[PDB]
Amino acid sequence: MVKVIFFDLDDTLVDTSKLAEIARKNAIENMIRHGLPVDFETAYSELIELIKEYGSNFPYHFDYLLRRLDLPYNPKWISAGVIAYHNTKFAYLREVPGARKVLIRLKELGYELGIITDGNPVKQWEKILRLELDDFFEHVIISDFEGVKKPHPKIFKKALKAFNVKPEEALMVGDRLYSDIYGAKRVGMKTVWFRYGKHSERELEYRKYADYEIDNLESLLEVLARESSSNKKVHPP
Amino acid sequence: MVKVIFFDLDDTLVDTSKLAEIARKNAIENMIRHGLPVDFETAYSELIELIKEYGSNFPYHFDYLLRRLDLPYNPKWISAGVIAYHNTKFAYLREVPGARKVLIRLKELGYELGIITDGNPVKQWEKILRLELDDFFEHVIISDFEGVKKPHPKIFKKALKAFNVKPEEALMVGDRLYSDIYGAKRVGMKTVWFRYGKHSERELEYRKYADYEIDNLESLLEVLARESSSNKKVHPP
Repeated sequence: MVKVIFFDLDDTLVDTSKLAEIARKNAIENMIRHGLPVDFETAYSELIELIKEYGSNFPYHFDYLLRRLDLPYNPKWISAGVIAYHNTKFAYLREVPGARKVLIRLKELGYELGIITDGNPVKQWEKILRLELDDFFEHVIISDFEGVKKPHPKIFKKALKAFNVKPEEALMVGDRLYSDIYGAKRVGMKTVWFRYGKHSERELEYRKYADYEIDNLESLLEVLARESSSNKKVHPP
Repeated sequence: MVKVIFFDLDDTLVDTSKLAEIARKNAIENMIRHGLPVDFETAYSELIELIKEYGSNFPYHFDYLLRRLDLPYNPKWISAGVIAYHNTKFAYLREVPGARKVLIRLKELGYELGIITDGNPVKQWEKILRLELDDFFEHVIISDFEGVKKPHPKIFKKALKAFNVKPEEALMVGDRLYSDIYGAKRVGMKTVWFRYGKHSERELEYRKYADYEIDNLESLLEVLARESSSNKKVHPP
């Protein structure tokens, strides 16, 4: 008996990865527009390699890109990249196609909704408030408050307790088979894998933990309607 | 004709990983000594999991450990961990066994020595100065200045240029088959893999790039003496 539907935030409700990609491309293009003496293909390829070598959250990608290209520190070029990166984030932040329409319909149907995500609480809430997703959700469960990262069972159990619902009365929708799907199924929740983006072979080994698979968020409505034989019921282990 | 010998810093000349392990264990033990209501085995296991979930350089491991254990923020326990962690680093920073004796002998024999490493320049130099390794090396090549990470060829080529030596006139000694060995061999240097610590199957696929393998730093002297048929010579591609 599904009463609560939980969603991951990034790449399920919000188009985070795609936005990041476009922001990075625009950053390089703006650096070039302002003088960076390198072609886009070369500069962007090096940025990607730099990101894989130094990490996604390294604070000096643009400064190090200049070092990598044997160019002297140039605050003009670096600022050009930062400006374009931020401008992109400000202008294109958006929901994954169909997300809002689906949320509105779920509320119209009477489901209670929640979010289960990882990351800095303020940053995650910024996405929620900027996209006006706030009153769609009764609770926003963030793993960092609990000192764990999904798929750790602690955060999923906390989500269930917040809504005071049994595992089988909850359904998790997420794009990541390991962190979202396996995590929710391990504690007894129903699961819907949103096949969005690319997945590694290791991640795909967790595909069995998904009760349903959808390529479009709209299809979630079909799944829930089908779940009209209830979930399974009381019974056993 | 080996004229220059290059060394990686961490886990080749300096016992970095082992020191970090002991520092982490001591941090947990000190937290417990000051009240942390958890047994060492449990607390340390969670710390390790926390490190794998949040990263080696996350600045709030101890704060998040409390969150993970459902304990209220306690600055006393956190400070106890920080104190023990730093005390350990201060008291036990040391060379990998045999490193200094080998460096002294290499200088006595007439080799020019250099370091090729990754990381924040100031932090790497702190290890060098604290262990009084300074005048053993003519040049300390740090990848971050070049905006790349080993095994990128750029940093190895820079090292060769600094010493104005041909690739075959240089030999690289390092514990990592991918970042140290493959990196040096790719540009033409002679290589000695120091089998220290654990190595993954993927790393082991680069074992062919090592000309020699040693389990003790002292054995490097034997390798160099053997290299008494020169390296190979002028010749071809």
